[PDB]
Amino acid sequence: AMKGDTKVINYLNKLLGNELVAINQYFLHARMFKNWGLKRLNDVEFRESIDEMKHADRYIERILFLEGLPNLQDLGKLNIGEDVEEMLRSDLALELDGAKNLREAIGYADSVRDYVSRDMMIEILRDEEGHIDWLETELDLIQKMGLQNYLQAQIRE
Amino acid sequence: AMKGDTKVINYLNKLLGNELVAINQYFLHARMFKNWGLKRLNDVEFRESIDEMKHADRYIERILFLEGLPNLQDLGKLNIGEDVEEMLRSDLALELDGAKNLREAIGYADSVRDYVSRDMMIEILRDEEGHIDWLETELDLIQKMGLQNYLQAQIRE
Repeated sequence: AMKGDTKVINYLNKLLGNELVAINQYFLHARMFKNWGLKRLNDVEFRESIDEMKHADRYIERILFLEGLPNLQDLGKLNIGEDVEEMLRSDLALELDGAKNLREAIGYADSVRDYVSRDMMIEILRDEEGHIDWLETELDLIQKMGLQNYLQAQIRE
Repeated sequence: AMKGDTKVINYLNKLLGNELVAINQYFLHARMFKNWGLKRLNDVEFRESIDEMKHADRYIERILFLEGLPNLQDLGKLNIGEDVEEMLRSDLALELDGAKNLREAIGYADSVRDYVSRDMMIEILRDEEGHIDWLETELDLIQKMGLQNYLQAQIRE
């Protein structure tokens, strides 16, 4: 029960939009990875899709508590990618943009004394930094090994 | 193991796009309905979101069997709606457009002898016609009763 800040609700709606795109893209990627027998990549991206659902659930709760409603910006084109490196690099691009939006919203919420929205978003950001770190590390390995040597190292004994 | 028809894969990718939008929109709607204490509407839309996930899983399997990859058209703006009638009417709009695309793809797949893709899509269409019928029936009741009388009839004894 409270009427929240207009711009904070706007940020929460932009962020919930990001979650929906990420849930969609990790879903598709996970399934492609499983098809190619890349078990680890499927397991982690499927796991992080669950994190993203949780984030979207938190955003929706908060928007509704602030007496707003879910209302979304255009969610755009998903750049799925055609090979494993392109897939991961496109996930990293979403995550980096999403983290930038989240830091902007944290700063703003903090500035106008919406500390509960701020703190929710801080917890979500810690999760997103984990999502970024995984992707960066895997893409670093693809650079060091070469893509095909990297894919071969995914094959289980 | 087979290289499928280019246009059939294109249809499967357009249809998988529709599933992703529908999964997103039913997700958000379900949560809004639950917040307003509309248990039946939440339960059914949450249930149909599961059907849509299954449809997207079938599309992805088939695209990958046909040696294609998931590759998506712009998924656009979700028109969430601001009241229950607008929400349902926007779901109906997605469903009607999605069914039109599916009948087009069925006709095409049939015409070029891709009977396995055709038959998969026929099963999905039967599900979509059930999704349409629910929405139509509820919107008919909102017209007959008036929205507020309809919402009041959702309140459980």
